Amino acid sequence: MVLSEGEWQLVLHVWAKVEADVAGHGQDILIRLFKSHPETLEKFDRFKHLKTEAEMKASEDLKKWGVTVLTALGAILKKKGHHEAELKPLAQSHATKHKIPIKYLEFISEAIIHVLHSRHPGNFGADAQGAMNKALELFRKDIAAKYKELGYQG
Ligand code: HEM
Repeated sequence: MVLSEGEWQLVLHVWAKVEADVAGHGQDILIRLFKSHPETLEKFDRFKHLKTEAEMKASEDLKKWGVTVLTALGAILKKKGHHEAELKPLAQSHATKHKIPIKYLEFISEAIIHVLHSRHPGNFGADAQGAMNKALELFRKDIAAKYKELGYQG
């Protein structure tokens, strides 16, 4: 839960690359999530009728939601762990409305790592991977704690 300064800078350095193309990274990540863990697709009534990869690729709406998701994540990462304010609304909606278990957040964490490797063969190596994994694990543990604070089991 306590990352080094150097680890946070690895996280934010690669995130700067994500921010050069938020929608593309976002679409890539959701497509990867749905492919690797198809049960997650059922959480999205708006996407569950995209039945092939050609269909997912062509979904402009999916790109837009990629932006929605990554924009929230980016703001969280930039807080370097001091993300209580950002987690409040997100835990509320994800615990009580969307009903996303923490395990699904582990699934999307894996998709994020995968896409960062795919998109950044030059500057997302072992150290950057380790750092990003720590940052995403912190997010998951803290949001799990917030679910519980709200009275919910993630
Ligand atoms: C990094 C992890 C995630 C972030 C930062 C994130 C962020 C967001 C944001 C900002 C919204 C819109 C505002 C809101 O309702 O809170 C949203 C909506 C939503 N999210 Fe998440 N999300 C994440 C992971 C997931 C995962 C893994 C799933 C399902 C497997 C999921 C399911 C949904 C659904 C179903 C909605 C509403 C979609 C709709 O209204 O059509 N989220 N998310």
